[PDB]
Amino acid sequence: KINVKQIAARLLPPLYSLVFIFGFVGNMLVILILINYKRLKSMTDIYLLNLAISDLFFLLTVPFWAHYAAAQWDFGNTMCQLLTGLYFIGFFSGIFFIILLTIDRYLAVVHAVFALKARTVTFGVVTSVITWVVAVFASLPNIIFTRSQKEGLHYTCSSHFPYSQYQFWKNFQTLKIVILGLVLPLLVMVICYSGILKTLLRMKKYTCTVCGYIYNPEDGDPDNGVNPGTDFKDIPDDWVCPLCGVGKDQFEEVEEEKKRHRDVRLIFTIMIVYFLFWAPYNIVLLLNTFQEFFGLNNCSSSNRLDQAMQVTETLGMTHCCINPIIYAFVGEEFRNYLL
Ligand SMILES: Cc1nnc(C(C)C)n1[C@@H]1C[C@H]2CC[C@@H](C1)N2CC[C@H](NC(=O)C1CCCC1)c1cccs1
Ligand SMILES: [Zn+2]
Repeated sequence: KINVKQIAARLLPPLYSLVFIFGFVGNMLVILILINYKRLKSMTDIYLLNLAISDLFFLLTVPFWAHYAAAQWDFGNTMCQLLTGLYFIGFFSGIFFIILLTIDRYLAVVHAVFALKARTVTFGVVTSVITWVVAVFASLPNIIFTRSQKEGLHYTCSSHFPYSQYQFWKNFQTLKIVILGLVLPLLVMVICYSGILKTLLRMKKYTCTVCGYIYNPEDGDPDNGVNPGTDFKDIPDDWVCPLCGVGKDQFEEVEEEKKRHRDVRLIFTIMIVYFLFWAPYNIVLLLNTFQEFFGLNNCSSSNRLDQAMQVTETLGMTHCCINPIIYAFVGEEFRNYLL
């Protein structure tokens, strides 16, 4: 193997220090705004706080990985298992809360009348604790294999799998991270945003550019054969404006009025940004462990893919300081609050 450790000792400590500062300040501001300004009045507000905590737990580990890159593992065994633990917990709960935010929006938008009954602060609180328990238990096998050890003269913090079962463990721990961190959020994204997009469209108002008439799907146009609850897009093209009598071509889409519909932009941005930072590691991890059989094992491609894993995971670690920026730009409340 090629020694990149001499290079990593120079590069990673300043990089990890910026990410820690920027990310700690950013996530802390989100937390004080949600508890003090916003005061946690919705189910959404509970999951946002918990997501902000998941980013923080993960962030606290970053100064330790920085020092370990710089020098060696000077924190000991418990610390090695704790920080590896917090890293995995912070990772799993983070994506679990991105999934819970998506499901919350699917309920508010798709099952609106039910959501009034189901979406409460206390149900959001109850589901958060369950999520944390699931995350800790998802991280637990990984914490077991992790330990501090003196290899000759230097102290290391790594996970070591039993030699007689090494391929099995690499195989299994890869599929836990890929199923939970890529596959599971992707099915949640496709299934949920299918329903959300279909509800958003079937409920879109359209205004006539000529007379100003507003077509509302809820009302329809029953005097002209258009039954209430009809997507304007589903109306036959032989239909004309009830006021000025012009065709569908002259109709323009009305900008979203419903706040619950407007909040979709934020929660979808969070998920898409998660995939930009973490889908690269997930694919390289799957390519490394498994695809060696289904691709290449060369001393070149083995060293290339292992370096690719080092890069793609540093990129993912960066994601912990990204959500505050999203809230500052896309987040409507946060925008007016700062204004
Ligand atoms: C050490 C060290 N220096 N920097 C880092 C990253 C922040 C870039 N690291 C560690 C942090 C943790 C602890 C080891 C590894 C690199 N990292 C955990 C990576 C772990 N992926 C796996 O365990 C794979 C290896 C092959 C089978 C599973 C992840 C856990 C959650 C996301 S990634
Ligand atoms: Zn008209």
